[PDB]
Amino acid sequence: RPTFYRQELNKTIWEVPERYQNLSPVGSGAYGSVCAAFDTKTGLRVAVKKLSRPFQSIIHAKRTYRELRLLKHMKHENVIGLLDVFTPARSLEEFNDVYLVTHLMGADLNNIVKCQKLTDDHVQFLIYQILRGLKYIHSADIIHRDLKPSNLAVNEDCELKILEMTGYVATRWYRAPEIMLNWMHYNQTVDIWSVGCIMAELLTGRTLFPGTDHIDQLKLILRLVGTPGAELLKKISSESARNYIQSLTQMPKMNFANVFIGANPLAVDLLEKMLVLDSDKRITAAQALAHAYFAQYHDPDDEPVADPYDQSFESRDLLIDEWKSLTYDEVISFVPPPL
Ligand SMILES: CN(C)c1cc(-c2ccncc2)c(-c2ccccc2)nn1
Ligand SMILES: Fc1ccc(-c2n[nH]cc2-c2ccncc2)cc1
Ligand SMILES: [Zn+2]
Repeated sequence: RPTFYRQELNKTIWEVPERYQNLSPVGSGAYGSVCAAFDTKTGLRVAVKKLSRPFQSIIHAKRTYRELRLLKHMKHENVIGLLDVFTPARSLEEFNDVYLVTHLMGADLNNIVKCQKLTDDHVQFLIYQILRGLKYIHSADIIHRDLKPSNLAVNEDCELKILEMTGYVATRWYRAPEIMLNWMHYNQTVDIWSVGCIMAELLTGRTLFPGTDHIDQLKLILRLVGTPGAELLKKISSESARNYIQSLTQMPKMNFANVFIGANPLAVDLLEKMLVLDSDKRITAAQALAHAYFAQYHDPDDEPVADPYDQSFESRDLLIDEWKSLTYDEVISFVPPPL
């Protein structure tokens, strides 16, 4: 066991091992507080996230276990991975706080899209890295469900990695329409829709669907992609949604070459395959990587898939003490990756 030292940053106390020095607050939120630090053992700049109230509720305890299980499993250049995980507690009885450590990423895609207008070559590299990480995530039968610019970390090298009422976001401009319709059988291609919205934002500099609420969000989406056709209509079970979409004003599918003027016709062709209403016909991450848009980056031998990921815990109804004990087991059993 290492030696821990204590200090108070902002209004939160931090008890981290001695190997992490020069702790500096970089961000905060519902998830928890993140501090930049220097790791003296490896010489790397790392990010240390202290989870907030990790076991205040069953929702918190299970989400703490889920995040730790996910981060321990992701080993991919374009997905955030665990360099270390620790707790200052010496036993299960005192187990109260959880700290996670990864490589320090300086900014996100929002701090880049607003500060500059990305060239087409930068859009290719950034979207390729997202899809390369999405193929890995999706190969483990994992759906991100919340892909957005603020969840995409980027450093100076333009290297990219994918990252109750608390943390409520009113409208998600990047959410697939099938989720906005509260469809329960949405698939992995909900993430591909978000990539299309992100890629459109990088090409134009504007939010593609900046809706004000869930109803306004659907109206903005339907104005571009058109109202559902007959094949899609046959798949809507909720009469409330089927009658709503039929009662609405019939909008035709717009010409994407007219919407995204001056853009690379290869990029427009990809956007047409990503921003498809019917999720059955949406391009997948693996298919998108082979698109001619990424001809200079695509390498079929260098786009790996993930090891099988056991999600059986997601259907379990355990107690807070059980999720807590399961999380403690994952903390101790953690082995770091080779330097
Ligand atoms: C919600 N959000 C923006 C983030 C950012 C980061 C982050 C990652 C890398 N560098 C800087 C910040 C983290 C994080 C996750 C695990 C360990 C440490 C930090 N979690 N959430
Ligand atoms: F307006 C829309 C927006 C999205 C969809 C949709 N695309 N893929 C699946 C669905 C869907 C939505 C609701 N219920 C079943 C299926 C259908 C109509
Ligand atoms: Zn909560």
